[PDB]
Amino acid sequence: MNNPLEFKWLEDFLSLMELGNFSAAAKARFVTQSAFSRRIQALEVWIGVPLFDRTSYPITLTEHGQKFVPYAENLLNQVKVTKEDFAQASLKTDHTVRIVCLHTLAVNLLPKLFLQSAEALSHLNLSVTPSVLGIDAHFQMLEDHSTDLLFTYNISAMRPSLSLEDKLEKCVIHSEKVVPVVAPRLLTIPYLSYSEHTFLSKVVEPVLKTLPLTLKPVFETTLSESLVKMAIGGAGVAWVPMHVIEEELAQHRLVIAFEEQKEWQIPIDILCYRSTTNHRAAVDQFWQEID
Amino acid sequence: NPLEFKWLEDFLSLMELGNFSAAAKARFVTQSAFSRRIQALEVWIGVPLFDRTSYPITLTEHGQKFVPYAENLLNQVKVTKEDFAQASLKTDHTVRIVCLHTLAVNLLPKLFLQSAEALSHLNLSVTPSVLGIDAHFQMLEDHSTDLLFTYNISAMRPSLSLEDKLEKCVIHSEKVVPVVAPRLLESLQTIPYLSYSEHTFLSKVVEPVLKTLPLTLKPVFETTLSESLVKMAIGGAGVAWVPMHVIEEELAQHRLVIAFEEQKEWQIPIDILCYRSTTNHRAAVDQFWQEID
Amino acid sequence: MNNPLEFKWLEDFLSLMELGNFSAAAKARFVTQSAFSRRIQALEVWIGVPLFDRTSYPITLTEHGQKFVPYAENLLNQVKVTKEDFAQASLKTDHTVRIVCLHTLAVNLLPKLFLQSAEALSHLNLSVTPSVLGIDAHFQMLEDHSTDLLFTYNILEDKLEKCVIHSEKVVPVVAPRLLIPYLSYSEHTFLSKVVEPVLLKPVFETTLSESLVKMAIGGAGVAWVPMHVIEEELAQHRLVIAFEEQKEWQIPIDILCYRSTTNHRAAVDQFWQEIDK
Amino acid sequence: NPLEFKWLEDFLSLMELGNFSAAAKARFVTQSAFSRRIQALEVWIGVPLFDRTSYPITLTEHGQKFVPYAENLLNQVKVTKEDFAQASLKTDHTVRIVCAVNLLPKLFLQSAEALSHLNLSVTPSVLGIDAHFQMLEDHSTDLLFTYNDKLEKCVIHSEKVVPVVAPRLLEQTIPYLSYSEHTFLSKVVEPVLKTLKPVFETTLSESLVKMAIGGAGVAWVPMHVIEEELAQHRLVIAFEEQKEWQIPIDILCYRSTTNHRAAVDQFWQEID
Ligand SMILES: [Br-]
Ligand SMILES: [Br-]
Ligand SMILES: [Br-]
Ligand SMILES: [Br-]
Ligand SMILES: [Br-]
Ligand SMILES: [Br-]
Ligand SMILES: [Br-]
Ligand SMILES: [Br-]
Ligand SMILES: [Br-]
Repeated sequence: MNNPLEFKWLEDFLSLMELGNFSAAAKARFVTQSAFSRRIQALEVWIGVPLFDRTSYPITLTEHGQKFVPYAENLLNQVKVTKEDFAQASLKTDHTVRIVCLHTLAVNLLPKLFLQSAEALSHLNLSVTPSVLGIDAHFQMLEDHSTDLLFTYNISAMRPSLSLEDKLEKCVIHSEKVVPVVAPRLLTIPYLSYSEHTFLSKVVEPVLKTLPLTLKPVFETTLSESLVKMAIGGAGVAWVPMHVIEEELAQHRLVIAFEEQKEWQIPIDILCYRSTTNHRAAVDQFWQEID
Repeated sequence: NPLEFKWLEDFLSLMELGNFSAAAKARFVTQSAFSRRIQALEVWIGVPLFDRTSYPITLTEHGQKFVPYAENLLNQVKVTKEDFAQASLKTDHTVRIVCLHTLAVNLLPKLFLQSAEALSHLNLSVTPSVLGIDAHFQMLEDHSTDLLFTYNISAMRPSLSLEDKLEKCVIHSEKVVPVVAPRLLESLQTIPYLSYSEHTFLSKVVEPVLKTLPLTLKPVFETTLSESLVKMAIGGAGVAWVPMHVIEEELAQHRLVIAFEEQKEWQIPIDILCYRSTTNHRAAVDQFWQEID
Repeated sequence: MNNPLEFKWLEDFLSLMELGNFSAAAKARFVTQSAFSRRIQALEVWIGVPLFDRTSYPITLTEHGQKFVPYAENLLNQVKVTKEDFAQASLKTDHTVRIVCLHTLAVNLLPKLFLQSAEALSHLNLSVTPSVLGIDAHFQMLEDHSTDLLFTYNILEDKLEKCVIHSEKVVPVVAPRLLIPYLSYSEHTFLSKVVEPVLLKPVFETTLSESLVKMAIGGAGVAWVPMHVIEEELAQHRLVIAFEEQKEWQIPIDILCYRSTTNHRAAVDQFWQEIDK
Repeated sequence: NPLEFKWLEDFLSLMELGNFSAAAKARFVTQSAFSRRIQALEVWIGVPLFDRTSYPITLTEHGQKFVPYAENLLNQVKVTKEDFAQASLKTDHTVRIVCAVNLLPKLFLQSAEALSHLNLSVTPSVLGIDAHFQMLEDHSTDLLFTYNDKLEKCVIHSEKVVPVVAPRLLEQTIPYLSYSEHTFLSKVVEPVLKTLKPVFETTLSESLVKMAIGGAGVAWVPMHVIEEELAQHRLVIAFEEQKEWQIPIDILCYRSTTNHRAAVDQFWQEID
């Protein structure tokens, strides 16, 4: 089960039909002339007959290519209509702003931002979900406009893929440190860690061999807010972003470990991304406020 | 001649950072070896990918066409690894726990802390997950995870029975209550409503009861995260229906008040379950399970 | 070209829809459990909204999932109609046997075979298309019935009947006056992949065995070529095999015919039984 | 540890041949090297891919799931290389030629002493007229051979497409040996011809030549393809007195006027 139709071939066929020239069509499809010739060939293998005569000038349709024209458009339009009909299903209303961020930004940063701008945003219905699908999946949704903004850290692992950068705008929301914290009682030490897969594990783990203490891992999760609850409860040392523990540091239920050894801290920037082509007014009024 | 897999990330890394030195550090090799890798990649592909005489370094026309090839291969290699990855157990005193994101911050740590000296000797690994209950039941069966915490499941349609495979116990019974910031209490007309996304358990529990009500709730804000509703409600953005266990501290600090105290039947009952595999007898899992009952 | 719809997601959708269990849908789709779950997510990301209700056991459709059902069916149906409306579009007459082979075989083997059987084959028309496509493309066209027979070299398959036509060696040959300049197959060609690992100053490189031979007959250097191509020249001593005593430099090959088990047109089976021997 | 792509071909060889000695030979490594590679791939993917509990070796269930992944990954490497491949310039004196079997050898040998030091890469080609002419000015090819704007051109020779038959044939409708529908020579012959009975079809002149030598019918072929078969009385020209059913055609060579390679120019000065 692996000779499937690839829809890209349908556009390749339409482009060569219209332009009559392998070099021009490849350019219009953003691929090398060889990539493009191979794709047309793969289409012809799949449909089973040659669609183009290469011995005429310019390239023309065969008898079979003529017959195939309505089949190519028919499918291409069905995919388009499918994409368009469901593009609006994400939108409750045209004044709702769809937002994806790290869980700890969904609980600490985003409400603080709306609440501070509550009057200037009072007409907007924010819809806030945490990042859970994988960084590339969420950026694809941003580019497709099924998501309006994306709040991330400026870590390497949360960068948008290189092919996508040109299509996105980003602004900095503020700067921060990831710092180690414990409850007042302090001295081997119980370690409260990020699961090795998630984004913050890669920021913190290199810093940790510089550490002089042996670390007794007793709890790992993916969410900073979970580590914070255990650090409060006296369970170990965790690395957490500062603007997760503001009042906790004030109430002295937590305190920074080796406070004046700033190189066991990691500076990070909170980023907000949008698609340059997403011109929905509700999204624009929101972006104007936090930027 | 063999294409070398790490040339691809080598390529991506030098395309992003503008320079060899930074790219070589990002890839944890000598400035030296990085150069040699980039050169082997260019020899192999047959054309220059990088215009090296530009500062910062840019891609050639070829390098620009090369971008999707490197990403697809990288992605297809990673996808090959993840599709075949097996269940893992780090240490034999690690308890593997799966649940929704919300439960992972306001239920499990409280549970864990309340049994510290009993559970202190175990290693707890909590991976929140938006995969379905069907996915998590399957993980219990595969012993790829040990415990699942969840809100009770009303079946959409008749389903195969489970107690030949899974055991279930009740962690907590409580209510989902409407809360509001104290300043807003006397204004309670048309009320701003801080609601759950339609594809959460709590929406499917709250909205049925909410339609049966003489309120005019205008949705001003939507989320999957109970903890976000709570922040919004503290700031007076409107009324939220939230589980009691998420607001224990806010109610004690008088930063939130239950609204419509008089109408107890506007508080929606809810159970939090812990599921386990019947064929899984690890003493770490039993020590954990025997403590929550 | 960033984010294509992938046809197979449509079948993944319908299969999870009807079975309501990730593990069972995955088995039905012949993929691993985590590959299926990943593919389902790719479909939901692409469309932009969840199609399956994740709080439910068994899994059931969201309202968006319910809405999406005709879209998926109609796409799949259209792809199927496209394939149907073009099946056997290449088949001109019904007494036509469509043949694909390598260039080397289209001149040195196939004409010799039809003549050898001219009167058992007189009622047929043969279209011989020498082809450069991968063997996998040729196998797929056999399954689709886009061609009828495949002749090739050698050293899915439950729908493909094969048969050995001739066993042979690729041997180094040279004009007698010589006792080293190299006449080679271009990188991509099949015999290239065959000869080189078993292996000289390059002087001439092409795809076609018969170009090598003319150059070899002309004293231009040494070429490796299948034996059947050079039977006359060996007889007439226009070529001799080089280091003939040392079978080390000679590569055995096999000349194969494949047909699809699902193609039962008379004209093909007739051709085949004269071929099988 | 990183994936090595030669493992994927190692996997497919063992799957096809079902035996370690045979699989190692087909991959040109020692049996022990082949073994260490198979084990390294099984460690990398994390599950056993081969069922060693019998002979021939078969695939595990996961091994059978892994098959499409090996093929896909290997296809994508191969496409990556081909989509960028170009300009096979092994020597300062390599001549990359695009075009026709009998032509190039005859021409090389006709002046081998003058082109001793060169080496030729000849390639049979069916992309566009446009595409190939661009490649000449892209300097990705040095020479373009073809039948009949800053491109010098050269008459190889002007010859004639003629109909040929085995002498054994005295004769009315006739078995007709034709070029396939979408080839250049079809566009030259079928217009002139407009009773023939289709009997055999292909794209290759040399293939039609052998059918005609066996007497299977009449074919039109360029004479530079049959100069020897005529001299050997194996084919004659049909309808000799019908001198107007022979299509006159030219053979041309093209080179870019900015492609200033000495080897290219040396070849070109022998050709004209
Ligand atoms: Br298909
Ligand atoms: Br085709
Ligand atoms: Br994520
Ligand atoms: Br987080
Ligand atoms: Br673990
Ligand atoms: Br929920
Ligand atoms: Br083949
Ligand atoms: Br070959
Ligand atoms: Br890897």
